[PDB]
Amino acid sequence: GAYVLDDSDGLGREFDGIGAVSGGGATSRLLVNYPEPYRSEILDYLFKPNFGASLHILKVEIGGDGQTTDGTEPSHMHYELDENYFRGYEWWLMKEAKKRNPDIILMGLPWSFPGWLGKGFSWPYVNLQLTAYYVVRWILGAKHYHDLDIDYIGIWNERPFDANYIKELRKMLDYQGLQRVRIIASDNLWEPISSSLLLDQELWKVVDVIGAHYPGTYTVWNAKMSGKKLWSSEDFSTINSNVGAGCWSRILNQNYINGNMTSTIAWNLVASYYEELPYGRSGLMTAQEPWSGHYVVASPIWVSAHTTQFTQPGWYYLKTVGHLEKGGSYVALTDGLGNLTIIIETMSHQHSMCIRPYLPYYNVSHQLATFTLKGSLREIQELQVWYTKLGRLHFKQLDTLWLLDGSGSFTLELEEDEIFTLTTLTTGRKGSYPPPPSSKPFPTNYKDDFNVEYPLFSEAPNFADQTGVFEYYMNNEDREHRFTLRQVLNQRPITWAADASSTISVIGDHHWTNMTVQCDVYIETPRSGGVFIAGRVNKGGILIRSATGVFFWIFANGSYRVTADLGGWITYASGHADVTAKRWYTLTLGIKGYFAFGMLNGTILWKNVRVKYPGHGWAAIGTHTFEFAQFDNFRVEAAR
Ligand SMILES: *[C@@H]1O[C@H](CO)[C@@H](O[C@@H]2O[C@H](CO)[C@@H](O)[C@H](O)[C@H]2NC(C)=O)[C@H](O)[C@H]1NC(C)=O
Ligand SMILES: *[C@@H]1O[C@H](CO)[C@@H](O[C@@H]2O[C@H](CO)[C@@H](O)[C@H](O)[C@H]2NC(C)=O)[C@H](O)[C@H]1NC(C)=O
Ligand SMILES: *[C@@H]1O[C@H](CO)[C@@H](O[C@@H]2O[C@H](CO)[C@@H](O)[C@H](O)[C@H]2NC(C)=O)[C@H](O)[C@H]1NC(C)=O
Ligand SMILES: *[C@@H]1O[C@H](CO)[C@@H](O)[C@H](O)[C@H]1NC(C)=O
Ligand SMILES: *[C@@H]1C[C@@H](O)[C@@H](O)[C@@H](CO)O1
Ligand SMILES: [Ca+2]
Repeated sequence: GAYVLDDSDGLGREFDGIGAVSGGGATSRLLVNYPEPYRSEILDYLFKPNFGASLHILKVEIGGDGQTTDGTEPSHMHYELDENYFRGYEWWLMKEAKKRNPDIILMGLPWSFPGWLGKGFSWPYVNLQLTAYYVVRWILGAKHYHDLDIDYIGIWNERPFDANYIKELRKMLDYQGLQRVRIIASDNLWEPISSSLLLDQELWKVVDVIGAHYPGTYTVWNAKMSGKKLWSSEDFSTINSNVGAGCWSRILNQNYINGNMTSTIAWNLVASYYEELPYGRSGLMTAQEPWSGHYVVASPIWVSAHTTQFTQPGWYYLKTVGHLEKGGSYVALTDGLGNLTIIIETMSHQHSMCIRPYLPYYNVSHQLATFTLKGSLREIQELQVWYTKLGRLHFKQLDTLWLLDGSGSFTLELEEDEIFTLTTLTTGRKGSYPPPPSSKPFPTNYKDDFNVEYPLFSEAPNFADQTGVFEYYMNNEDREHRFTLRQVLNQRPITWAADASSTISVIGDHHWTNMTVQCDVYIETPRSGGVFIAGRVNKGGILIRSATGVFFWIFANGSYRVTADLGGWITYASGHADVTAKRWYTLTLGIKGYFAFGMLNGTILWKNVRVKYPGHGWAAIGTHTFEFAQFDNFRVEAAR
């Protein structure tokens, strides 16, 4: 009926901010080669204050060379004694975010680790100090090379923590002058981190935040008892239609109301990875076409604004938040300076399901809500009003509300699938840029000679690595192949996902069905070495081991194979070829209907080999194991 908002008996918890994740894995891959001005516009919609999503927090993967959901991300230490703080795109992204919002909060978290840290095992806790050394390197490099202060460091994404590791990490951070960096643990479930903190005083002192994933708006008693800040450090992960926007809206409010969580962080920041990779289009917005410039300011962007434009980390929740009589919820926050923000959500069940967890039915129906401002809020006479309706009307500023009759009270008619933000703040804005170009499929003729002497990013555009890591490579000692693309892992990472046994990078249009792929290849390992080119590759990311298609392999022992699968279990054709290590060969693979052919140096090696049809997927290149190999003069022409 009536809902009292009041600060006379004190405040609720401090609000820590809303954010999103770039990484786990390569979710920002296709954003880097957007042409201007579109790249900058996308970044504004994400990070520019009083504009779009206006995010408070950016969390990024600390790349570990392993597959981490939609690709691999490059590590700062591929090998022992290797350090490089200019690989990948997270450095660039953090700097772009910081340029727009100097007060943005930055977080790092590893999903995978380079294999050498395991000292013979696929386990990062074999040598605690070595693993902590590696992670602290990353934080120091952020500061020294990019002028970035990392605010929070995590442990091992959705994988076991080791209490001694966490203690060693704190000790090493302090030793390296990073006392200001805080620790969040364990980026998995509420247990066992929560009970561990109650039983171990030394662990309790070193953990600043309990970060739990997909908590379904609830926490657990042990986490409440800890007295630590509680964050949903990975949530959302739902297609960014109106359904996803509804999920985001509902959990933004109710994570605090139901679970005492004062930060929620969406996976992922922006969908800039091929949509047919796992969890396609599950970012706050969509930018999956750098070749066209087409992007989509999806509804979750405006859902974010309803909170982010009108709150900041350091504000406090009131004690007076809760559910509405007929469904939906309200939170309220102040800044201790006289401002007040009220965020109301009435998300229907059928239009707000997150993928994790699925909620049993709950009813939402038309209702009236009367709010009465008691305490210091009574004095307020005026409120700006922002309104969104999902299904569609986004972030529309309505007529100001006047509180004149001394009552300190007001009333609203609420329907379903609505958001209202009522705030004293006058700074709100629905940021706008002209529409970007229409969507267009990946170019049906595409080439890359990798001839770039000082590349802005460490890898050629559009190549999305799914196992292994591929990089621009310069070889001064060669003229024709001075600039190539090289696979650089020489051992399997400490994996997070189930990486393939062969390295692979995919590119192009998953819809492609008939296609001709060509590439110069160079095998660096004598006798045992092998490489391939491929087409119709149908799966990647967390499922890269499942990939089928047509794979044309050549080996340094003078053999070739054509397979139906990346794992090489199924043979379409096999035979001998004049192929050795350390020599450049040109491979061609043509696929049309039921039949494929392969060329070696422009000469037919096999033809009219029967393959599964229909079938469709990306073009790809790769190596037999985790081994050095180079590629040059890539080309594909295709039809869908
Ligand atoms: C966590 O939030 C819960 C609410 O979800 C708080 O628990 C109580 O909530 C009921 C209604 O659900 C209120 O009537 C009580 O006033 C709340 N208790 C107290 C002591 O305020 C709880 O406060 C929060 N836990 C904390 C802050 O540790
Ligand atoms: C609401 O919040 C705004 C934003 O901080 C407050 O305005 C600022 O007040 C500080 C002093 O506390 C000044 O140094 C800033 O220059 C002000 N900024 C702007 C944009 O005005 C404001 O005082 C708060 N209270 C009310 C009633 O608006
Ligand atoms: C890919 O190639 C196959 C084989 O050439 C095409 O399938 C043929 O299409 C023609 C004309 O549409 C038909 O007359 C044939 O009977 C089809 N053959 C088979 C085996 O189905 C297919 O249309 C091509 N697809 C694209 C997108 O180019
Ligand atoms: C939801 O609640 C309203 C009012 O109580 C009721 O009329 C309606 O039938 C309910 N819907 C369902 C599916 O129970
Ligand atoms: C959290 C980790 C991230 O990389 C994704 O795998 C996501 C999928 O829902 O879960
Ligand atoms: Ca070249």
